[PDB]
Amino acid sequence: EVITVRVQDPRVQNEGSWNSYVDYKIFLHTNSKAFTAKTSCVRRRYREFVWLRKQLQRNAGLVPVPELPGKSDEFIEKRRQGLQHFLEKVLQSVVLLSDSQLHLFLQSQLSVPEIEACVQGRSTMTVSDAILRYAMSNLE
Amino acid sequence: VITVRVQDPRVQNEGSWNSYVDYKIFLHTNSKAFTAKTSCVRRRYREFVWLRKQLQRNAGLVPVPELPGKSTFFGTSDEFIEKRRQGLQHFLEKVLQSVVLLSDSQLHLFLQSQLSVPEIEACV
Repeated sequence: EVITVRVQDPRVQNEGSWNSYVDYKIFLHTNSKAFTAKTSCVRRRYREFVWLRKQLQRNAGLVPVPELPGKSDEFIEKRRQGLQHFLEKVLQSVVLLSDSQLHLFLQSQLSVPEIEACVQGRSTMTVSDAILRYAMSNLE
Repeated sequence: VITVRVQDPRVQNEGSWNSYVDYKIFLHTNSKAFTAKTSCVRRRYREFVWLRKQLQRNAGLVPVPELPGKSTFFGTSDEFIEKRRQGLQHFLEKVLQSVVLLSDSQLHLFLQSQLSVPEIEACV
């Protein structure tokens, strides 16, 4: 199985107005049975990556999570490479690769809050066949 | 081409009385203009029950696929969840092939909005 991730095409959304910001296109080309989309295209702010790293650190327990680049056109390009490097490294850690929140971040044009939603409460397997039976009987 | 999978059953509100199970609906489409459109929403079974009744109203005389009830089932818990999960996916797969049902706005909100049922009844 082969996974390719490039971070291309930096663009300034909302030119000149105060909520001006830069997002980056994340092109994920896979043929891996781990992922769903075999080519995928999503735009992500830097602040979204900052969230993603904090989220990877929770689920990864004690597995090291690659660093992000801290702190125009030259800086944008330095960060662009840094973001690509970060994802390249993340996709090589098999534990991190299995994070559902990462899978939604990379493939899914969901917001961060929408990803935090699509992931809630324990699965119906990682729970006592008693809590699951209590769940199954609910009402109006 | 439109693809729908119903995956990742989960228990929201573990142990407390308003404990319940919802299912992730992954709707993956492509126009050849773009690359891949996705979409991810969690839905209770009772939400599907509503959706079917709503599809039947607007569909006039077009047959609406069946949902999985509780029938002759001897299995484990985890087994029932998985039987229902397939049943729900089957139901949506069938619904998405009926061109009339596919054009229901309430279905489009159910599959692609993170709106409540009452919020969908409002938006319409």
